[PDB]
Amino acid sequence: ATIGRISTGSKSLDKLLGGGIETQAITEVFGEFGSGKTQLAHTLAVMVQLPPEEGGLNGSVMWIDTENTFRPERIREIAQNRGLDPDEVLKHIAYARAFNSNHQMLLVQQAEDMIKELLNTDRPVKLLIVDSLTSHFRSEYIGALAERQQKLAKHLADLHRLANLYDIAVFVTNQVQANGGHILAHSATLRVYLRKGKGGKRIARLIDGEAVFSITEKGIED
Repeated sequence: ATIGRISTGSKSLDKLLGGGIETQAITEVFGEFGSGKTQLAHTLAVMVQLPPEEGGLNGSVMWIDTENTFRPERIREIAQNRGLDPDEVLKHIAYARAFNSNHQMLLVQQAEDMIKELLNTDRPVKLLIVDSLTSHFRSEYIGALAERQQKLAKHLADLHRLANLYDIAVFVTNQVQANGGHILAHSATLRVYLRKGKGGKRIARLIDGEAVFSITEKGIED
């Protein structure tokens, strides 16, 4: 399959990303608590449902939530302010809460079943969100880094396989700050560092220019 792009809703961030986040790729966004990672996830879950002329892929979404941070009312607000019907947008997001890291891993295997079911339809899965990817692994393996890395490596391998095999954009969030957190090393296809700037701005940088955007009723925008 060709590489699809999902617009982030911000022209600045899209330019930094060459058009948007890619299918057949894992995009890892990392940064401190409150940097806007979950807002970017919510925005992408709407944007992917637009037609390609507006930066979407007419896609369905699967969301794996580990911190109870998914907000249907926020999806509704973004959808309404992106010219979509909020009920339809929400119906096309399959939502699952991961109880722990082992359940999180099983949920990725379960996601493959729905991906297969929708593959030949007009609304195939095009976006798989894991928010937060690392939180359960970090809390379950305090003092056992070597074992955390083994499990994380398998989980990321599962996600890579789905992205490539089914032409999906995988979008993962990772909290990293002074008092805790670790970037996923070189495992992601693309690493994006997100941070707060002066005046409510959010700033994004690729981690081997900067994009600037705001969090608004449209999700994010320049």
